[PDB]
Amino acid sequence: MPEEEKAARLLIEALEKGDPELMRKVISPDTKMSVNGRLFTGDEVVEAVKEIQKRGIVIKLVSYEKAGNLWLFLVTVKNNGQEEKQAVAIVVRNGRIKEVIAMSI
Amino acid sequence: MPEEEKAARLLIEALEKGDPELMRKVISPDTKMSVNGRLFTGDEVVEAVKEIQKRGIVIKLVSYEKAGNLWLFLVTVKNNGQEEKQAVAIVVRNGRIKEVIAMSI
Repeated sequence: MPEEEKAARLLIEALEKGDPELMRKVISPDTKMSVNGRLFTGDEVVEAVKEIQKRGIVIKLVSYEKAGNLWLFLVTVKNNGQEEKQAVAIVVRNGRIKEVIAMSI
Repeated sequence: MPEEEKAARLLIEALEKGDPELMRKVISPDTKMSVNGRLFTGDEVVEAVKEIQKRGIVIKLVSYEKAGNLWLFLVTVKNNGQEEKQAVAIVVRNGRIKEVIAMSI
């Protein structure tokens, strides 16, 4: 399995399990994440994952695509009968994620 | 207006107007684009834009977000009463687009 696929898999697993220690394996101190325009940098990203789990938010992968270093995922996000889809784009370089955007659909 | 914003604007305008000559201003010969997993490279990307216009497909921007070099757009895509949303992710570096993914929602 190529390094880029391992990193994408771990990112998804970190979101699906709300696992900050998995998130730490794939990000770097200058990773940027935008969630509907709210910006998180570095360790803020890890803390945002911890809040997924604390809030009981359930994330599941629907589908994905890839073009070079860019990946795009469709996920469902559920919080007690509230449910939406999000598009999550990532840039993976050498097994680490530099940039993440999540947008609600 | 920063170069990254000019490039994003032109990409959207190329899609909204189905204008291959605008697309040529923002891509490079090794630009990769995936449309639901169908891969286009370089001039194939330009030809794909020409087909938008030939087919009478109407694309409109709904919203967008940005994180560093990564942009994510939500667009509507309409073909005679058939309508869907697509998420379109791009990586912009120095005013040119390297990678594009479009996924139907």
